[PDB]
Amino acid sequence: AISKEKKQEIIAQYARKEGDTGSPEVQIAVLTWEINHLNDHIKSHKKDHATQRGLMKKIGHRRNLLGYLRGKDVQRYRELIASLGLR
RNA sequence: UAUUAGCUAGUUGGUGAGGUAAAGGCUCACCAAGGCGAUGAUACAUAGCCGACCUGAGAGGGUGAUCGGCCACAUUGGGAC
RNA sequence: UUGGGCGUAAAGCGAGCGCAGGUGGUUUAUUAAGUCUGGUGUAAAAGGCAGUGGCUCAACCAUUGUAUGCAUUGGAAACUGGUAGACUUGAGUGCAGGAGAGGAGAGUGGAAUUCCAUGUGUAGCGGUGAAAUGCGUAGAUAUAUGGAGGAACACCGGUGGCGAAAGCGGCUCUCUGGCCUGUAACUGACACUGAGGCUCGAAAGCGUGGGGAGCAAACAGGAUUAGAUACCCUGGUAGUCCACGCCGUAAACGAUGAGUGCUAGAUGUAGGGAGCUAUAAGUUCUCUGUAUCGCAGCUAACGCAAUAAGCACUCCGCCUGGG
RNA sequence: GAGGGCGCUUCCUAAGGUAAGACCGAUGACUGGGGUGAAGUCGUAACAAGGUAGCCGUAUCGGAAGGUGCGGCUGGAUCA
RNA sequence: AUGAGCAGGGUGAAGGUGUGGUAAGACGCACUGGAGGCCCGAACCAGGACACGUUGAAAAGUGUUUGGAUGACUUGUGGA
RNA sequence: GUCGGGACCUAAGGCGAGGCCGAAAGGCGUAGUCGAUGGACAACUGGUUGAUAUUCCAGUACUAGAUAUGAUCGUGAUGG
RNA sequence: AAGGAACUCGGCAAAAUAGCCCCGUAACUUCGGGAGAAGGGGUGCUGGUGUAAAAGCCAGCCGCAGUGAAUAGGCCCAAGCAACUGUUUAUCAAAAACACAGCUCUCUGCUAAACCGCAAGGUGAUGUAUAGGGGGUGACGCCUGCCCGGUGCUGGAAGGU
Repeated sequence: AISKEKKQEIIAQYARKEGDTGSPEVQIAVLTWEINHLNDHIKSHKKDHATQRGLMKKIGHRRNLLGYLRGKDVQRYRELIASLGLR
């Protein structure tokens, strides 16, 4: 939910490999971006429950995200806790 | 039986001592606060248990009679030599 | 379990998440955990499969063996598990496309209803099978206009789309998910689920505060007939609408859970991808969609059948004769 | 003198009382529902488009079958 | 209108804060924290009951209990 | 002188020329005027009688003014 | 004494309990409370040791009695009424009476309505319909049914008066 400049910008900073636009770190970038760039829209009127279900499937995408980058990979996130540092 | 949820106070660890045939809160003193439990702990009903044995082709269901083993008991309850 | 069913006969939660828990694309090697082999424990027994003798032979007893996760320990890498390892070839993320009643707010426009005055004229209108209901001569409806307000937005509109469904259609903005077509650019299995817990959610109604056209529970009046507390008519309260909280129950439906694999075809329609048919035309493949017939399969039958009631497996759930 | 029973208090302490429950049974004036039997009486519904097709969840009015309304589906018709 | 007060002691909210709590809130327990027609209870202000007295100490009491006791309190002052 | 008041201000209020209305008396009321329970401000220790003490006096003040005395342009309002 | 409420219309008065600490605490609940529920225990002194910041320990000494006296709740069950706190006849009566938030209706667009005064003037209130005035009822929960004949009120005007 962002333009191509901040899209490819946040790929550019928050990518750990050039061209790795499907990195788990870039899943953190766009997904962990639009959690708080999702909160703007839930606070927009607090009514769009379909977007609340988007938050459900994207919280779950964060669940597979760091459930996997803690799940099979471990230490490339253990060095990278301070990406945002959940929980 | 979860229409059997939260439960547990010596409770759970540590130290000491008494005991014992012996480690052992086995007890008791003192100092620590844990621990269990919604993947069934406690509370209530019910039960002597097992080898075995009747039936079911077997899977099993069902029983514990009589026999043998263990356990428990000795009008009731509790101590202790 | 062996050795069920769930479309209608009893049954799929009312739908979503993403907690445990369950299940695992391919491959390299280890591991032997489980898995198979050998040694070890095994009922004192009594008991079975046999034999012996015998109260004769009987029945059964006495005997004799046989038959056993009762156990622990060497091997097996073929599977799973684990351990390290690799690839994408599932998933998702990239770059291009579009699409829609997807949601949520912020506004706007017209028709139409009813009402305020209103031209100027006379009993009208109502309704049915008809009228009483009634209103209306205080002279109006109807017709001339302007105003007011709420509601909803005919062809658009469709087996159309989107949304998990519930549902969503005047128009315009705001920020807003979700797919599909292509794509390996990239992660390298991140997958599927889903008890628990959580969220959403018809329809009414309930709370507070508004808005109050038309409609209509409650009730009244008039037919109705034996009777009418009903169908009809005249009305007409709650309520319908707006912000703002709740119930959590609907034929929830398709009385057909979720994931993915397989495959006769005749067939709809979307919107892409590609060709395509060229001096403008019009065809073929591909994907998700949603029908209709019907191969196989299929059931008690009815029927289903590519968006299987056919053939499989993982997550769940239900179901046990009736009241 | 030690030690010794008795001398000698305490500890735990069996039973009995206390209080404030909880559980579970029995029990109970009257009373709510349900089933059974009569074949009284009320009624037209539900069954055919079963006489207003319904069937749900819900609000609300009936002696009662039931009605009115919100919305939904054929397990519905003449065929719309 | 201006002033005066109304000993003490509990109670414990809200509020706030911080960590386990959470995507994030709701939650957990601390910490403040006292608001409160809160409570008890002094002064103070009443008068519920009871006894005494009632030609009474008294033209309305005493004595013992009783209530409120930070309020709609009590009440000075000076006014209408 | 210093304590309380007045010679300061002012609430609540009262009186109220003007003015308003009203048989009259009156009652209202602008300016203004008073009106403390309020707000303005210097003195406090010791002794002292039969009795007065912050008042009499020892010690220290301070406030305000006066006339006596090198200013210097300064004061600076009812206004702000 | 012994006995208890048998007295009485009535445990009326007296009695008895209460302090502080520490346990523990049913019912319903509007979830705060109830509740100090109840019921229970302790409470003196001596030396220690730990109490000074600080109880508890140990032993003993004692005691009829250990907040040695004073001072300081009787409790429980249930029902009706009223919610409550407040206020209430001083020279009788404190309550179920009043009041109260609450809820309801109605009236008033402003030199308000309403009210006081002959008026003037002023309140209402330097108020503007969430305010002001009147009427009902008195939290919270459920609910408020029917009847416009009559009365009153409102509104309308055809005619009578």
